[PDB]
Amino acid sequence: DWGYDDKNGPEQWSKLYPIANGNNQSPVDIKTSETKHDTSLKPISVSYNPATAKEIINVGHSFHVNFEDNDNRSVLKGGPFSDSYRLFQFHFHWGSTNEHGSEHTVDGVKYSAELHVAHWNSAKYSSLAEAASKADGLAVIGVLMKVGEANPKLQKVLDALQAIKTKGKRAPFTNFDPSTLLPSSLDFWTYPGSLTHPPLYESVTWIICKESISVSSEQLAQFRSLLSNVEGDNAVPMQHNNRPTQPLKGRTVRASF
Ligand SMILES: NS(=O)(=O)Oc1ccc(NC(=O)Nc2ccc(Cl)c(C(F)(F)F)c2)cc1
Ligand SMILES: [Zn+2]
Repeated sequence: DWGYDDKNGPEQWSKLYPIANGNNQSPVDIKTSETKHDTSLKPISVSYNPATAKEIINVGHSFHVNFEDNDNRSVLKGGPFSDSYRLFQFHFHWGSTNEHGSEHTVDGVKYSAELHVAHWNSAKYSSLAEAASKADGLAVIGVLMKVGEANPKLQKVLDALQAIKTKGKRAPFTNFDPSTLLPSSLDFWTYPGSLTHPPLYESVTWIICKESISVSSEQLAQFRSLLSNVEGDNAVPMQHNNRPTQPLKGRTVRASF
């Protein structure tokens, strides 16, 4: 039963999930001197319908904000893609202190947290479950979160956490467009990689934003005050859930800028 503690964490994942040591693993350190600018990359186009927001849930190691994905009301297009990708979820990763919480890094610099906006290829596949193990199945936008000014756009999300404090609690979460969380520039890096936790499928085209967004030290504390235990058990704060960076193994990170 995988997690982020010393016994079940990222260094132990390879035992039940050998793909952990694979050739398209994520996250990575983006070295800007080694990126290749690609003129064939189109701008990123997001069009999300706030009516597709459904539910927020505490999953023990993190929390997820899920979207209705029965149709193309909320889609990602452009960049490296020929196909439309359908929004299904956003979530975050964070660390035990402000110094290190992001998953991706840029020129060795660790940020305080990271936003993942996840999508599946509904042009080619019939469901998320089908798309999840396909090399071209998933598209994730990653946004680096730099500790600084409180981010007001995060506040509906953070305000919802009090209703999902312990593992398995879920609550309705509606009328929210997650494009409001994205930076104003959508200049990006792209590379072929993986889910950053088990089952670690190498099915993700990553879109990493060049511009960070802000988060306050107190907003980060709200993440870390979520509880990994079930109600009635001893409180176990969700202190961190970020994977270390993984070897590029010859992959090319492309820049849109
Ligand atoms: N961290 S990451 O890099 O963005 O990766 C993830 C992307 C989405 C999730 N969402 C879940 O609720 N869990 C979840 C669990 C297993 C699988 Cl197979 C998937 C799927 F997306 F592949 F289908 C999603 C979990 C991890
Ligand atoms: Zn993630």
